Amino acid sequence: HPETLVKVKDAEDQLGARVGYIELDLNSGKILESFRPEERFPMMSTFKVLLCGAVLSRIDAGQEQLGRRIHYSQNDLVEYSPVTEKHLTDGMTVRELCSAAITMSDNTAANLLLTTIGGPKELTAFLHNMGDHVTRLDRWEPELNEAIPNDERDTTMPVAMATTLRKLLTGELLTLASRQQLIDWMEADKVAGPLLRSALPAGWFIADKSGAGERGSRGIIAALGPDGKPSRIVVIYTTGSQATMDERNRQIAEIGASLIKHW
Repeated sequence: HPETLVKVKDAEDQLGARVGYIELDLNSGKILESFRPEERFPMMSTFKVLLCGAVLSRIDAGQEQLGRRIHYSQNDLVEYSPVTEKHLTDGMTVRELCSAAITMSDNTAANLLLTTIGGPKELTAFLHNMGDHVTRLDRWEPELNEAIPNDERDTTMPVAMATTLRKLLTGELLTLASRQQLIDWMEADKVAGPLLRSALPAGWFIADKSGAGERGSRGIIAALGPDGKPSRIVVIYTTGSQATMDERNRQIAEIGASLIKHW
């Protein structure tokens, strides 16, 4: 609805930064609303959904196991590892690592899983293979959040990320069982409460993943809808603001409120 674009523009005004936005119909794949849909933005922790999609694809092909246990040490821990730092002694399974990465945005979990699939270039290759020739992962955590102006490393485009997510959650790429496991992790978010979830009415569905990084970078990807089922994909990215985290959170939530009002 164009009134939502009014709010996105206002958000750019308020944050003094570019905001990229897309609304995509889950069923048909039709673009409903867009703003800077083909500009590149840092993905930040939203890549973690793609990462676990690649892992689940390996599990579907028999080349990985959800129950496989991964061992690591204190040498592997990077900033913001609230779950992995607790399990140094006995390690964690792949399943537990994807849960930690998506529901808590644990950075070391993401690194460990990236190791298991062959690094950022294999994730990039997985994406290319499913028709996303835009999204690219180049670095590991936490360097991939650097958000250098004009840097293409570790970026996506709102339209690219939206169509890739639709493919993951609805296409033939993953088994139905894996698809649902992915949705389940994203539904169980524990860190994205002040963003879209704060505008979401009672009984609606949401499966999401947020991110933050340097240079005022902030973002969220989500599948959401009334009556307990997802019917649209929304992606919002911003970078370059000097604004506080609370101010950034508020602008994204207000975009969410407008999208919901004019649904």
